[PDB]
Amino acid sequence: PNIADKGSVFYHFSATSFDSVDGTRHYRVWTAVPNTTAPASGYPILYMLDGNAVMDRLDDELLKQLSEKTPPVIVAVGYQTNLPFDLNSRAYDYTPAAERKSGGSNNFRQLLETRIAPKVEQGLNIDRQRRGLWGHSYGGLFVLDSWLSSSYFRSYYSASPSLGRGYDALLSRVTAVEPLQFCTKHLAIMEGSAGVLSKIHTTLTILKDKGVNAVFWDFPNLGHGPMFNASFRQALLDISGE
Repeated sequence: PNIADKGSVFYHFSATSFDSVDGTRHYRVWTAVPNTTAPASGYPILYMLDGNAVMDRLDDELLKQLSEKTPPVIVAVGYQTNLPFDLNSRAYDYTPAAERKSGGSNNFRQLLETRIAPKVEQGLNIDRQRRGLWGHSYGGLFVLDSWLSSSYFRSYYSASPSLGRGYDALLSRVTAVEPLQFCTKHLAIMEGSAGVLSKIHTTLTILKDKGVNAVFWDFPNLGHGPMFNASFRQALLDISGE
């Protein structure tokens, strides 16, 4: 989150604090607002997990590029720490309850949607109809879990969801959704690395078949690591109208 301390000509920042209900997890949320005027409808907005990591890698070339179209307000939900990732915190907040401590997705969603989001969009013109959610790895699983129950977000970017570790059933739950309340919902799964492809292919096949607006972003041979950057930058690019 140095570009926040540093400062950009394309965006201006502000940091704020939050705590989990159990009081053992502490959050640091950075809100980045474009320095360019917001469209009539308002700035689109993207809430992003692993906030410290996103903020530490956010560069101006990207900010400039987003400014070429409709730059979004960026909400990097991180943790009060000096490292880019809080392995224990995220390991709990991002994993689905349905399927070390895990399964705190619902409570983290509660915190996110009824406390953080309401507070950070305050005094800002946001196209609330253009809200997006992005997550990678465990964060990826949280987006899927959110897609399944939230009506708060419109665009959902699940990147490299680590379902192959006690969460394989989440994909199953996702491809199982009732056609009714999901027909129009957006869902973009992002992968790279290199039958995971087949499962994703099939998933999107069944979802599109149900009438769901599911899409696949492929980044051939990109490791799990490089996928963090690729997906978080492309999602921003996408939400900005690329």
